[PDB]
Formats: sequence, C-alpha cells, structure tokens
Amino acid sequence: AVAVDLGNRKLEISSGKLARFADGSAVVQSGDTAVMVTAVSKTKPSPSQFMPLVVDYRQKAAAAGRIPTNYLRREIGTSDKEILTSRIIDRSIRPLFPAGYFYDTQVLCNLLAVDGVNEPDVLAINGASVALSLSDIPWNGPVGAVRIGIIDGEYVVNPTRKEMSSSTLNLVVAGAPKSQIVMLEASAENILQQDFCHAIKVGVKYTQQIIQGIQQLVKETGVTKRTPQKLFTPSPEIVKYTHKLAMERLYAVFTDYEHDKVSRDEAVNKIRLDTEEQLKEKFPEADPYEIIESFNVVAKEVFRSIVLNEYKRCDGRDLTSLRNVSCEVDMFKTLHGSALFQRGQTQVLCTVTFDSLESGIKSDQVITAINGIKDKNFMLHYEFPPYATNEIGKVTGLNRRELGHGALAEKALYPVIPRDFPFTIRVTSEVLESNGSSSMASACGGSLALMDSGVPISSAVAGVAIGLVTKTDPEKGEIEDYRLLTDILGIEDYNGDMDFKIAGTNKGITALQADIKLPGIPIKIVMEAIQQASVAKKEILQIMNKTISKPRASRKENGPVVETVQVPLSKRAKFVGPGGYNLKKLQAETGVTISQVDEETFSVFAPTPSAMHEARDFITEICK
Amino acid sequence: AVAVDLGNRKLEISSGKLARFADGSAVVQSGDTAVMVTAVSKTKPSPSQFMPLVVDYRQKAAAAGRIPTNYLRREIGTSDKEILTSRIIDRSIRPLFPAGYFYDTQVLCNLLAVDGVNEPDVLAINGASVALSLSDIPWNGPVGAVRIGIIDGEYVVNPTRKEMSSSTLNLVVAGAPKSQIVMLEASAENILQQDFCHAIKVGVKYTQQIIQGIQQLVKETGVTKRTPQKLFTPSPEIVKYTHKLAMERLYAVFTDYEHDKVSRDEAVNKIRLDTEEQLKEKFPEADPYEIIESFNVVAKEVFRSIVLNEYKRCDGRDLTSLRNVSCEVDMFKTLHGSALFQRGQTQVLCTVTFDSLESGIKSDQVITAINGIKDKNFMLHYEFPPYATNEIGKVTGLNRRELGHGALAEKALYPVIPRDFPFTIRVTSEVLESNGSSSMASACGGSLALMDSGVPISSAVAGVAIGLVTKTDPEKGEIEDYRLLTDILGIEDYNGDMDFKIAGTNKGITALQADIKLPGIPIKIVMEAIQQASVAKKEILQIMNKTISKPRASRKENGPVVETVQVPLSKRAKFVGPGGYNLKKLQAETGVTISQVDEETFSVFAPTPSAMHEARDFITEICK
Amino acid sequence: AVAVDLGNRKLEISSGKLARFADGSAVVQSGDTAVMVTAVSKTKPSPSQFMPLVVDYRQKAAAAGRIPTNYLRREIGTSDKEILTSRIIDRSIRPLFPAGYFYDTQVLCNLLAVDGVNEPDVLAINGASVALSLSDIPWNGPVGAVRIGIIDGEYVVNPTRKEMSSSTLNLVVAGAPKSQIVMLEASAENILQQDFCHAIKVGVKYTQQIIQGIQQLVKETGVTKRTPQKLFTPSPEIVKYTHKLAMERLYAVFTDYEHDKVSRDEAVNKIRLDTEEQLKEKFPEADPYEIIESFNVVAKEVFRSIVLNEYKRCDGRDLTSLRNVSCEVDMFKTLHGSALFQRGQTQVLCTVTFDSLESGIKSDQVITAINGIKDKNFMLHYEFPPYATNEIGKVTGLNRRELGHGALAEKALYPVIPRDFPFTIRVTSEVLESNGSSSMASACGGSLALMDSGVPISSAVAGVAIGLVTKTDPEKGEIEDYRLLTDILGIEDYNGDMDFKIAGTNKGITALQADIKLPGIPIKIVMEAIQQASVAKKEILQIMNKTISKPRASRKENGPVVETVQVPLSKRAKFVGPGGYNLKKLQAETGVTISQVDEETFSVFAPTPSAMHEARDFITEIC
RNA sequence: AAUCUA
Repeated sequence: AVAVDLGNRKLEISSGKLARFADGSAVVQSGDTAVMVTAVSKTKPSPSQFMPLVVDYRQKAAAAGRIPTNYLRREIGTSDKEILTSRIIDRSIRPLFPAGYFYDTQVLCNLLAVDGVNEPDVLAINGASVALSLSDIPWNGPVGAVRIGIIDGEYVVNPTRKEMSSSTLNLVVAGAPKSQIVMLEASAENILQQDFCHAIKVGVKYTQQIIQGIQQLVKETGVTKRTPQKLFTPSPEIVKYTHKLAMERLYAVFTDYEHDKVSRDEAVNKIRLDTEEQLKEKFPEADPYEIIESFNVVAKEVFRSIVLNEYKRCDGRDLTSLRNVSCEVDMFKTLHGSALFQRGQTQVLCTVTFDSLESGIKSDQVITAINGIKDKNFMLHYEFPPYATNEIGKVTGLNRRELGHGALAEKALYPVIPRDFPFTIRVTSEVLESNGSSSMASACGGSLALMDSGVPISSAVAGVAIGLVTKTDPEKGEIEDYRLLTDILGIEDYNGDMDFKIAGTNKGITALQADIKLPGIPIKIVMEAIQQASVAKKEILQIMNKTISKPRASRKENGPVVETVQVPLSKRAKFVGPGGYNLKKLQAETGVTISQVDEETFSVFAPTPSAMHEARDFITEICK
Repeated sequence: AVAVDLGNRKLEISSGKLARFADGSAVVQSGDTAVMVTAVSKTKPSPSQFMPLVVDYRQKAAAAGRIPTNYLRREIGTSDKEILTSRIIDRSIRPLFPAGYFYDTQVLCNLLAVDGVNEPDVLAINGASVALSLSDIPWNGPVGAVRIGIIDGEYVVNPTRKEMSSSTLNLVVAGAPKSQIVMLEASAENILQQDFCHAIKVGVKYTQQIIQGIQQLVKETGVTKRTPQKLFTPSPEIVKYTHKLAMERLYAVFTDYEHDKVSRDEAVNKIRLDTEEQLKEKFPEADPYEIIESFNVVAKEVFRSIVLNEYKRCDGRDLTSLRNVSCEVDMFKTLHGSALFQRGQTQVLCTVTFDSLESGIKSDQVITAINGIKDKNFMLHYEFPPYATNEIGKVTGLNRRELGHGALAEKALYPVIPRDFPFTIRVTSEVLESNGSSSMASACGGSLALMDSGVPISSAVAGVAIGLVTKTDPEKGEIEDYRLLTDILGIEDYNGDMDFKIAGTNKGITALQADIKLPGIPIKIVMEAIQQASVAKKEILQIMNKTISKPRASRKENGPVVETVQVPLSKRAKFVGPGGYNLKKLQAETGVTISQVDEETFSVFAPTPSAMHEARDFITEICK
Repeated sequence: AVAVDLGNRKLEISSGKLARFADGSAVVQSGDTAVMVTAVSKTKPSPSQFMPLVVDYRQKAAAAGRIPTNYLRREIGTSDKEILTSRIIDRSIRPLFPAGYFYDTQVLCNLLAVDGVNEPDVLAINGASVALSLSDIPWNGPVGAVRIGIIDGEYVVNPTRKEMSSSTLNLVVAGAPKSQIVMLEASAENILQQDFCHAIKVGVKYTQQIIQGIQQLVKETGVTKRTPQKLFTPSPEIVKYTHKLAMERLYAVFTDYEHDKVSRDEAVNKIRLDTEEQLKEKFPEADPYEIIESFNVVAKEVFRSIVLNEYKRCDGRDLTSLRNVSCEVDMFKTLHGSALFQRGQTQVLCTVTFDSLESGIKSDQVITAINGIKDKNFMLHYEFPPYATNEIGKVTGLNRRELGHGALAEKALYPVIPRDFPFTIRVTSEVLESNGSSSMASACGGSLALMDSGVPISSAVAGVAIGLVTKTDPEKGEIEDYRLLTDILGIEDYNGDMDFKIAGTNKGITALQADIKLPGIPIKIVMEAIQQASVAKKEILQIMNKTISKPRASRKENGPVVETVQVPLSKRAKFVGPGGYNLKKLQAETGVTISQVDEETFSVFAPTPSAMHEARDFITEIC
C-alpha cells in the first residue's frame, strides 16, 4: 500500500488481495472510490500480425445498473462513456508496449465502489499502469494520469464532480517518466492558449509524482518480467537489404508531387510487390510476415527522411501549409441545415436536424435514460461509411472509432452552441471521402452547417491535425530534431509519430486529442504544436468565413415549429384515446409528436409545416 | 447531369461530386428527394465459392428531420422497411452480373434528403444502376425502375406519398434493355388480371426511357470496365466430359417418378460422388471448385432438357398439374385459430392470435427496436426453422429471407382482412417441412386459419409458384423455347429460371413477387405465367373450400374478451399504484392489458376468459 | 401414439404427423398443452473435437402463453427462462450420448399450444427423449422427466401452474432406465432433508413409467439407428501406452500436496508436452486429436485411482474435509452491503444494492412480461470475468453458464429473503478467482453481504459442491464402489462424475442442481450426497457466523431513502413540465426517481441522502 | 453461439 499525495488529493495503490490469478492486478482508491484493474497477456503469439490489446472499462451500476434484458441487448449494453474511457486508457498504455509484442492482451477495469465525488476514469488509467507494472507483462515504464481543471481561475488536480461542473477546462494528462507526455485529451470552454498550455505543464508535474509512487510499490513488491518467446520485429540484415532494393524507387514516388491518395498508394504497392518477390528468394527461411514488415519499415524510414532532410512533403507542401479548402451551404432544400466541407481529398457532408426537446434527451424508460442526457440538447453523430476509403465493411452498429470521433467533434462545437435553444440540435457528419482528419473536418463542416441552419452560435470553429516526424538514435532514445506538419495526410499520420488533433475558434481552444505513437514526447514539442495549429486554424477560418461568416437571420421556413392546441376536458378522453392510443397512432403515421403541458392544452411539435398539415387535419376531424 | 422525363415526373441523375473514392457513385434526385448510391467491388477473388453481393439501404432519418427516437439517439438495428428495400434492390441488380464474378461487392444507399413526397426507394434502385454503370465493375446493361399505381383507374408512374395511399396497386418494375423484365414486386387490392397486366407493360415502357437516359450519361462520362483476374466458370472441355460420365445416370434419376425430395437428392449425390473422383483423375490440375461446378452445370442441363424435350417433370406431373393439397383446421383447442396446410412435401402450420389494439402501435419513439404500425391491425410472422430441411442453423435473428417471405405472405392476405376489427390479428406461419413455395403455402394456410379463427375475411386467398425453363441461343441469347411449370418443387426452383410467386382471390390478384435468375425475360412470358397461375389458383381454392368455405359464425369460446371496469376516484391511487406500478405488475403476472379510458373507466383486454377471471379477482381485492 | 398415466396426470406421446423431414420428431401433449420437439444430427463429423450438441427451447408467448412475443424475437432475442429450460433439457440428454460422437446435433422445441395450466418445460424434456428415441441418432435409453411439488404435505407429479404457486418444492427429476438419475434441479422453501429425499424417490418412480411408455412406442415404430462414420474415442492401444509413460509421473504430481491450482496444472502440462511428443513417434499415423485425448484419459484414470485406492484427494485432505474458508464484510464505505468470500483458491466479491421498487418494471408491457417480475423484488446477477482464470474473453454479455449459475445462487437465497422490504434488493456476485464452486460461494458471500447490508434474512445460507468418483464395470456398467468428495476443486470436477451443488440454511435445503456426467447414477448415491453435504454445510455455516451472525440493526447511513413532496395543483404543470420533461431531467442529473402517487403527492427515491438533498433543493427552487 | 479444470 503506497500513498501518493497530489496537493490536497490522496491516492492509494494496493495489490495482492483481489484477483491473484490475473497476471497483474491493482486497486486504486481516491476518497471512497476504488477501481480494480487487471491485466492478462497470453504467452502464445496471436495469429494476427499486430498488437491485439483490448481495454474494457465497465461501469457496474449507475444508481442500480442491474443487467440488460437479453444477450444481444447485453452486447449493445456498453455505454458511450465507457467506450470513451476505454479509448483513453488504451491510448495511455499502448505506446509503452514493446515493438513486436504480438500477444493477445486484455486490460479490464472493474469499479469496486464509486462515491459520486471522485471520478473513477482517472483512477482507471493509473490502475492500468500499476497492474501492468506489477505484472510480468513487458511494459516500458509506469505512467501517471491526472485531470486538470480551472475553477475561478485556479488550477485543480483531480477535481471532484462538483468542481468539474464549474470548470472551464477538462484536461486529462498521461505522463511517462522523465517528464514525457503519452496521452492528451482536453475539452476547454474556448479558453486562451496561454491558460491552456500552463495547465499541461502543471498536469505533467503531478504525473511524475504518481510515477515516483508507483516505482516505490514496484520495487517493494519485487516484480519480475516474463521473456516472450519471440518479439516480432524484422531482423536488421533483411531490413538493410530491403533498403538497398527500394530506396531509390520509394524516394522517387515520395518526391512525385503529382500523386493523389490512390495514385501514391498504388505506386508504393507496385514497388512492394516487386520487392517481396526478390526478398523471398534471398531469404527463403524468413517468416512471411517478416518480409512484409521489412518493407513497411524501409518505406516509413524513406518517407520520414525526406521531410527531415528537405523540409518538403510528399505532395509538395512545406511544413506549415494547408491543403485546398472549399465549403458549400444549403445544397438540399429539405434539410434544416447542410454543408459540404472539402479539405484536400477529405470530403465530409454535415447535416443539421432540429427536433423537440422531449424527443431528444428524454427516453421512455428512466433506467436507460440515465447517461443519455445532453447539457445543451446538442449531440453530434459521426459516420465513417466503408465507401469513404473504397472498402467493404459492415454498416451495422457504430464501432468505437466512430464513437470517439463523434465525441471529439461534439466537444469542439459544444462551447459555441447557444443555451436555451427551442429545439434539440443534432449534427450528422458523414465522411464521403477520407484522406486525413475527417473528425476535424466534421468540426469545420459542422460549424458551417450550424450557421446555415440558423442557430446563433457564438463563433465559428475550425479544427486541424498536426503531425510529427522525429529522428531518434537507438543508443540514447532521445529526440535530436523534429518537424511539425500542418494538416497531415493519411500517409503522414500512418508514417508519423503523432496525430495531434486540435480545434477551436480564432480566439481560443475548444477541444484537443493528441494520439502519440511514440513512448512519450517532450513538453516543448506539444507547446509548439499548439502554437503551430493556432496559425493554421486562423487560415482555415478565413476560408470558412468567405462561404458564410454569420448565422442566417432565421431558420429555414420549411423547418420545425412548436405551438399549442387547446383540447377541452370533456374532449380529453376522445382526443387522447384509451391509454394514449390516439396520440401514439398519430406520432406513427405522421412525424408530429403531441406532449401534454396543461390539463387543457397540448403542445404539438411539427418537424415540417407539411407534416403540420396532416396532423392539423387529424385533430380537426377527431374534434368534429 | 442527365434529366429523364417520366410523364409528369422528372428524374435527375448526376455523378462526380460526392464520394469520388468509391468505384462507382451516383446521385438520383426526384423533386427535393436525393439519394446517393455507391458500389464497391474488391479486385481479389473472394474465398467463397459464389458471388458475395451485399445491398444495404439505410433510412438515415435525418433527411426526414426526426432522426432520433431512442435513448442512444441513433438508429439501432435495421428496420423491416429498410431490409425489404435492400431485397428489392438486390433482386434488380443481381441477375445482371456476369457468371463467375466471385468478388466481394457492396452497394450502399445514403438518403441525402427526403421531402416526404417522392419515395426514395425507387430512386435507390435507379441509383444502384447508375452507380454500377459508371463504375468499372463488370455489370450488364442499365436497369430502369419505376413504381406503377392505379388512382381512379389511371396508371401513374412514380406516384407520390399522397397518391400511393389512394392506389389499388403498388407495383415495382425493374427493366433491362430490349424491354426485358428483371424484377417484379407488386401488391394489389384484389384487382383484375387485365388491369394488373396492363400496368406491367406500361411500367416496362417507362423503364426504357430511364435506360436511354442512363446510357447517355455513360456515353458522356467515359466508362471503362475493369478486367477481373478470372471469371469462375467450369472449363468447356471439363463440362462436356462430365456430360459423358453422368448424363445417363442423371437421366434415369430424373425420369424416376417414385422419388421423393430426400431420395432424389441422395440418388443425385451418389452420382456426384462417383463422378467427382473420376473428374479429379482426368483433370488433376483443375480447381477443386471447378470439379464441383462442372457437375452442377451438367446436372442442370440434363434436368432442364427433360422438361423441354418431353414436357414431363421429375415427379411425373405435366406442366400444369398441381401437387397433392391437404387442408385441415382446428389443430388445438386453446389456439384462437389454426390450420395445417400440406402441398406435396411442403408442410406449413399457421396459427392466429388475437392481441390488444395497444400492442400494435409499437413505434421507434415508444420502443427502440420496432418502428411503424400496420394500416390494418394485422401482421404475419414467418418462421423457417432449420429442421424443415433436416439442417442445423442458428435460431437467432438477422434472417433476411424470413422477413421477406413474411412480408410477401402478409400483403397477399392483407386485402381481404376486414377493417375495424376489435383485436390485433397476428398470423404465425411455421414451415415444418419445405420442398417448394412455403411462402405461398403461408397464404393458403393463413386464410384457412383466419376463417377457422372466426375473422370475417372477404374471400379465401391462395398462392402458387410458377417456374420457367428456357432454351436460349448459345450466342444470341434470345429465348427460343420455354415451358411454364405450375407449383414447382425445390429442385425446379434451383434448376429453373424464375420463382414466380403470385397469390390472390379467385376473382383477383393480391400479391406478386417474381425472382428471375435470367438477365431479363420477355414480357410475353410474364403474361403467360400470370394466366397459368390463375388456373392453378382456382384448383387450389376449390380444394381449400371443401375443408372450410366461410368464416365461423363467431370466435372461439376461449377467445379474447374486452370489457370495462369502473373504479372510484378515491381508489384510483391504490388501484393504479405509485407511478402505475400496480397496473404494470398485475398486467405482467396475469397477462391482461389495462388501459385508462376515462377518469373512472379502465378497459381490460384479457386474452382468455380464464385470464379475465384472474384479473377480476385481483381488482376485487384491490378495490376492497 | 402411446398414453402414459402418472397418477391423475396423463401424457400423450405421438409422432409421424409433423415435420417428417427431421431425423427425429415427436409431439408430447398434456391437457391442452402440446409441445413439438425435433432432433437433427449431421452425418459428417465436426472438427470441434467434442460433442457439439445445442438445445434451443423457444416459446411463442410469455406469461403462461398470454402475451405473444414471437414477432419481437428479431430485435430482442431469447429470454432467460428459455435459456434455463434449454440448459435443463441439455443436461437431461447430454450424458446419454455415446462417447466419441463428435457430430453436430440440434434439439429444438416448438410450443404448438399452451393452455396456461400444464407447464410445457417438463413436456419439452420428454419430447427430446421421444424424438431422440425414434430418430436414427445413436442415443442411449429413453429418459422420463417429471416435476414433483409439495402442496399441503402431499407429493404431486407434474403440478399445474396454479399448484406450483402454492408449493414448497419445485423439483425436476430426469430418470434413466433401471431407476437411475440423470438430472436433478430443485428449489425448495427451506424444507427438511427427509421430505426432500422422499420426493426424489417418488419422482424416480414416475420417470420409470414414462420410460416404459416411450419404449412401447419405439417398438411399435420400429426404430433403426444409424452407423456413425467414426466414433472418436482413443484407441485402447494408444491409451495403454500413454499409461506406461505417464502413470508414475502423474502419480507424483497428484500426491504432491504443496501444489496450488496453477502449479498443479503447469506440472500436468509439463508431462503432457513430453508424453505427446513420444506418442507421435510411436504412432505417427494416429489422429493428432487421438494423441491429445489419450493423455486426458490416462490422466483422468490416474487421478481417480488415488481417491479410490487411498481415500486421499490431490491436495492432501480427506473425502469429508472442506477447504480453508475466509470471510470479510464491510470493506467499501459507499456500498450498501459487501462481502468477500474466500474458499480455497476461489474468491467471490458480493455487493448488495438497494433500488426503488419501480426499477423492477421495464416500462413496456411486452418487455416486462418477457423477463417477468421477481416475486420478492430480489434478483442475483452473477459475473464470471475472464481474469478469474487468467484468460482473455469477450466481457460484454452473459453466456449460458453465467445465467444458470446466477439463477442457482438466486434460488438458494430466495427462501430467506424477507417480504415487504421497502427497496428492491440486487445482489452482484463477481468471481475474482475461480478454483471450485463459484456459484455456491456466491450463495455464502451473498448471505454475508445481505446481513452486512442490514437485510433481515431469516437465516444464513451456505452451499457446497459434492463430487463423485466411481469404479464402473467395463461391460456390466454397474457401480462397484464410489467415493463422495466434499468441496471439490476444479480438477476434481473435471475428472469426476458429478457436480452436486447443494445449498441451504441450518435447518433445511433451499436449492439443488445436480450435474451428472455419468449415464445415470443410483438413487442411493444421491441420498448419501445430500447427507454428506448437510455435514459440510454445518461447518461452513459456523465459520460465516463468526464473521457475522445476525443482520445489522439498520442499513448503512449512506443508503437509499424514500421521501414525499407535496405540490399544489397550480405548480404541478411547472414541476412536471412539458410531457414530464422536468421529472426526467432531474432523474438524469441526480439519479433520483420521482413517481406520482396522487394529485398532490410525489414519491422521491434517492440512492444517497446527498442525492436527496440536492434533489430537494431542485423541488423547492422549481416551486 | 452450445459444451467446456466454471
């Protein structure tokens, strides 16, 4: 039992009592909230040629969570917040795993107790760190996670639920030893850049104390690490031979500025098919995947050497230039709001739909209605159809990537959404084409569609992704020099080190999500990435303002309307019907929903004036 | 863009703007309704030994303006209407794919906008044709698709939502060039054969106009088709050798009239096992699938040659004779209605259950799973259990074929269902044995069960499946000679050219679904198949009428009962309970449904008189 | 058609009219309830290397066949009673399949009609026996299945639904020929052991009558069984050679009493890896699965010979000795009740949560009827997370084992739960570690957590699992001698013959689930297993009484509270809001549930007193 | 998905 003091907060780490059969287990307690995290890793390599790591953060009970009704419903039973927490934990621990660790690994978080004051999500990230640190699973260095908020101008570490409701910043920092950053996930209320960057510095300082406490527990326990039967990394001899074969061909392809996404990928694949043939004859004993990964290592190295040495990218841009940006509005008459945002080869269609407040946050069943509430009656639904990348995939159910991307785009637009709007605002973003940051494209497209729809937002929101390419000597592991790329392509995210998504208005930062593929990056690099994104964001907002700069004076005339119709008491029985049968039937044939607000008056919501005409006829004929 | 004029309707076809990464994309607009359809086909051969083709039609109710109803505020699962539309689109485009195209292919329909006037389902079929035509996917000539209605005796092309509700015919025709028909799918309010037949030729004329417009768009934007790695068809010299080995044995098996379904299949399989081992020796280098498919082609040719040359079928029937039909009602005492319909070796058990009216208004707003209500309170649930074919299969959901078969039988019996019935009518059809058109047997058994249950249907409904065997030119492809088969077996559907399922009253037609496997059939064959089915339907109805000819004078004694119970204002709180808890608990353990009618009246629906005795006893003690 | 008489009840069994394409089919009718069961078995062996039998029991309607639900199955699925009934049917017919019958088999039950009087679950078990008996699927003798209930001290065979509500015992017996017992599944209202044992004897007698009726119909039909392409039992030549190689090594491992679960399994796998390599050289032509299964046979045989010959278990204790039992309560402050129960290397964490009574209903007529409503507002949710065995598995959803084990643990604790409790009682049992009877440990842990939470249960409930090792005649098939083991380990469960899970208080039996892996066992062995378990339950109940012997005088100070707020008619519209908007908004921002009592009263349920305070502020400010 | 050192 090791206690770590974080200002006025107390963190307690324990192990050896619960779940002794798991490879690693830990209990993290703050106040009266305890989280038990377990780590299991199979010793037999997985058939899949990557690192299979699954994080499942499960809430035992909100009030009384009980159980989903049936088995297939139970598969749906995973809530949105549990999915988001699992992705944060996964992003915090994935970079620290060794290369070639192709072994099935599962990290499970079980909420032993929740006091309703201390948040269990932060404790779950630390619990994952302690469980892996104490386990025999090879995992490079412990990590510490804290939350930073700003309450009346003061920075608070791990704020309570009450403080978070009055905070202008919701930043979660995961830090590696010697003051590195592994995960950044923020949601700010359009706060200044200087205020934002100071909170990152404060958060990193706290995570070092947690790492110190975890290191003390690890030493006192006497942790021994397993030796995996094989680490799946290409041998240096095969890799340097692949470099000799395809250095010039890949260099010419990556310096060809006439390529598009498909043309470039086909050109690289054409070189690959030639290289794999020659590689197999030279090394017949090599594993079939070892041939594949050797080309990927060589191609990635050549791709990064061009930007490092020449400061020019594969499409002829320099380190700070954006791709072509085009915007459109009100492309379809019937939609309440519409926009088509294009950025390079990334194309996103955004639609705004208004609906009644009751039919937007209120569900029939109270038990499932919890956690489905929206503060401003605002939600964003993000779709990534398989045809966006010319692929075939199932379209049943939202996966975790679409869920996280929708939450990130909703976080960016949330601060500018006005309060007390008469209707629930639902923004739907569909990625028609994907060659880069579709989620930040959904923030810009969603901003345009909101202004077109006529909802009076405070300011336009633009997002951008910042890449990173570093040169690190293996003998030291430190970063010598690096480049920051603005508005990265898909290949730059794939062959880079960080996909630093950052969104906000021209005068502040609204959301941030840094996905670092390196085992930590210095504090200095993150600040420069934020500043570099500030310049790019202002340029994007200039292009957006040309298409539309202010919200329309009013909503479209074919939009929803909210009004009241008087129903007398003597007529209440026939109008509503037995058990609300008549009202339920009307809401089915026509989209009009009728809600009772007074013993004599009923509020009728009509999604369209034409939909009003069918409903108004329905009430009049029943009225007789 | 290309504009196609269809009477007073205008069709707009466009491409090259949205979703440019897919192999083919198209936007089809009618009025303010726009639908985007994309087609993606993999270039590597599928491991499956058939053509994997998936069509998904998603409503995306953001176009309508009322997208969210559930607590997740996003669509969960697939609606019944969405599944049926995906089936219609799939049937329109599947026959036009070349033989041996064993490549994964997905067609996705995104509803960009809907105006509530023009139906997007018809535009989705045309969009699938344009997307496939402009793509590089190997696909035959363009397919036009229109919906033909009859309003005040006038034939209307692509009727609006308002006209579709006043139409006595809902016919969808998909046409190929040269006025061929690839898909027929209709439901009529017991209309005459002459009126039904005229609408078909009117619809085929309009689909040629669409084809001409699509061909112009293909000419304007240059379309080059890909060359697949290979088309998986058996080699001609392999097929002709299999003919030498197994022509005589298959000829004897197919001319043996003492075979049943299982014995005929075993006899053919015995020849297949002996032939395959000889084929492998003759062609050691041949693909293992090429050996399997070569026998299926030879067997299909021998099976069809007997019908064409000798006009005699594999079971001894002629082209017009029906199978033995046995009807029998009143299966069990407690069922409200029941019937056991036997048609050859196809056995179907149909049950009728009377539910409350309140159980039929389940929409997505009330319950997340089920959306929509039936115009008449009547639905048909169709089951195809795995033991019907002596097979093992998952008994879970996600069965597209069962949903499609149930919809076909439901609309076959829909026109005769009486209006303003006091109870919801639920017809459950189970296939106990299957050797043919079990779906059509669900209409015959369903009407027998409806009459046995006491429902005053207007007239009896009988269904039948008409097969087809053609002898086309090996080069021209023109249909030279053909035979229409009445009440086909399973092997006649598998080895045939279409499964022409048409049901109706002795005086009219109520439903039709033509599943053509040929790349279009002449309009003359469709008309002759309709006439041939009219004669067969009369014979089936005569057999059915002997078992039962009119509905029973009253419902069964153990049928549902509805009457009110009066409670005082003082006892309302105790009777209803806190938040309706007492009513929901009594109605969950006793089985009755209680709905409030007035301030003193409660309507109780009891499925059985015994159930009302239990509910009455519970009311008495509560009222004490 | 054959009619079998069971006292005042009548069974009608017929075949040959419905679904003639299936391998086996039968209709079993009692009263106006008819159940149709089919059996399909593939003739091509499956590559699963075990018996792939799946039993699916489906009902057209819920609440005694009064609410149609077949149409809703597409998006909703199968309810838990359908899962439990399928499990019971599977356990009644699985042990009678021949060894090595690795062929896909599916048994499906279709409720043709239900009258709301005769329960179709019992008829489904008999229909599975008749359908398999008349089929060509290789299967052993027929099984008769009856239900026995005690109504006013009288034993009733196949009691009606109305009778079952007034019964103190719900016992389902599946019997084999020669009065053998195949499946036992009982829940009792804390009845005496002697009354429980007599009902088993009565049930076995009634199942013999059904078997004689089924055998008559089989003879009349003239059933001929198929010859399977292969039976996948390991060859005796390979088994005898594996014995020579691993008899001595496995003997030392199983007599090493310092082993724990992981070390013992690792030591066994060490021998398996070496022996399986030597086996391949001796029989290169042997099936690779045959090599695997031959070692499993030898290891099981050596494991059993130690118990029979020496009367010592693999961990050093004797046949009637329990494992080390550790109990602990009140570990987390905010939990309404908690308990950590340890039994050997089995660890179970049990939590008690109080909710409002309205949480039992699901707000929908069909959905609430599908899952039912618990009689005493009490249910137990049982989880078996994959880290309990150091395994990786899909964590979303509850499989068949988790649902059945949770129902067994809920059955044990149900008789002692008090009535008229102001709150809904939810018990969550999580298996942190598993090495034995986790479900039985969930009854003990749940009893500790209920007393700690302050629930006034009538008596503490303890459970245990009894194993069985028999020396059966190679040809005669009779049990020469046997040993009953108390509180078996997982390895003794794996290599044993029975999972006799049995729970009860200090003065009666509350639940029982016998999982027999043999093709029937004599009723004398069953009687001794019940007696041996009563001794073990006494010792367990004494240990748990030291940790906590009586429920706490009151619930925890941070538990739920139900209050009442009075609102005027003028302020009702503002308080409830448009269409109950404000009430639902509060229910999502604080977790409190407000329900209308009358025109003036609203009842507020708050999980914590703090939630009551903040919600009370909202009511005052909104008014 | 069933069974499964649960």
